[PDB]
Parts: sequence; C-alpha cells; structure tokens
Amino acid sequence: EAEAEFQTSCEQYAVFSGGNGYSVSNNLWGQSAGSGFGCITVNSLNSAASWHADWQWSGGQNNVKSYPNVQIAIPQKRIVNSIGSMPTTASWSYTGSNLRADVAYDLFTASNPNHVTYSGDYELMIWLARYGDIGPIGSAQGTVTINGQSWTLYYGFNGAMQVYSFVAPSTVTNWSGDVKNFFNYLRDNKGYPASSQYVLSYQFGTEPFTGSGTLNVNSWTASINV
Repeated sequence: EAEAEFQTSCEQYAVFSGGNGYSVSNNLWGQSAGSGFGCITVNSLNSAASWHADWQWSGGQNNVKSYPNVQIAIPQKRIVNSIGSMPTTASWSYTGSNLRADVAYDLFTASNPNHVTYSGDYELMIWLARYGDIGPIGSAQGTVTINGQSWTLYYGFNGAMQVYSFVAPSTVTNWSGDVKNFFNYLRDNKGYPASSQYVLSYQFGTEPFTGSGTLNVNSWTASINV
C-alpha cells in the first residue's frame, strides 16, 4: 500500500513546500559530525505550518548535526527599517531522552540583498528552549525586555558574522511575537544598522547535538509585512 501527499523524508537535504510560502527542510548539514539520523514529516502547510522532526544523534558531542526548520519564502528582500512587522506564532513540544538541542528562530541579514541566505553580516536568533549544556555563541550581555517579556541577550562572532541570541529564561512552548521588536531593540540599543540591512531569511527549528528526540511543531506562522 501507499499514500499521496507524502511529505516525509530522512534525506540530508529534503525540502517540502506548500501553503502560504512555507518550506520545511531536514537540513542535516552537520550529519558528518555524528552517527544516527534525522527525519522530517510535514502534517500540513496552509496559513500555518504543522510538522515534526524526529532524530537520533550520537558522536560529535560538541557539534550541531542539523537544523531541521520551517521558513517562509522571501522573493523580494527588504530593508529591516522599511519592514512594518514580522509577526510570528509558534506552538510546539519536545519529547525524547538525553536531549542536547535547542528550539530557536534564526534570521540572517546583510547590506547585500543578494547575499546567500544561510549566512549574513548578522544573525538574529530567538531561543524558545534549550536542553542540556548547549547554548548560544558569544557572551551574555544581560537581560532585556522585548514586548513585555524578558530575554537574556548573547552577542558573539562567527568569523565576520555578528550573532545576537535572545534566550528565553524558561521553556516557551507557546509563543506569539513580532521580530521587528527585536530588530528595533538592536537598532536603538546596539547600533544595529537597520536602515541598511536586508532580511535574508526567517526560519524556526531545532539544532540537535546528541540524544534522541522529536520536535513537534503543532503550528507555526510567520510573515514579513510592508
């Protein structure tokens, strides 16, 4: 027997697209660094994305094995400061054991609108969860308030890329926000050049190190407006 609408794969670079501009990617870019597997299953792509990633990784204790994620298409890149809003909602859960992984938004920006979309002048991460001894790069900058919620801000370098990571003080399995609030904070408190940086990508997923786990994304939405 068989079924259509089959949007499941354990392939390194499997990608499924549909609904309002969503693509779900297995993205096992660091699979070389370990042993095991990563799979994704798309339940539904409409106005929202529903999907799950299932994985088991051992070895390469200190290396990300993958970033299975959902993201939105951005055919036309726009300047951060010109973008009106970047609303998003996320409803998710993690199951498994010995989880060394995170759950986070990931966005890249650059002054070059044709920059490759998987890196940039800057990277903005918003971590909704963290398991085990894994954390963002850089060093703690302190706690900040964005739209009435606390985040611990980290700041560091990857080569020439500057990375800002906003980490929730406890797991947030159910969230709603606007990434514009985070850019505004960086612009007004950190000298982030919002007037000259283009949003290259807008992703949400998990970075697994080791363990065995299933990230279930009950629902995710995101868009870039005006």
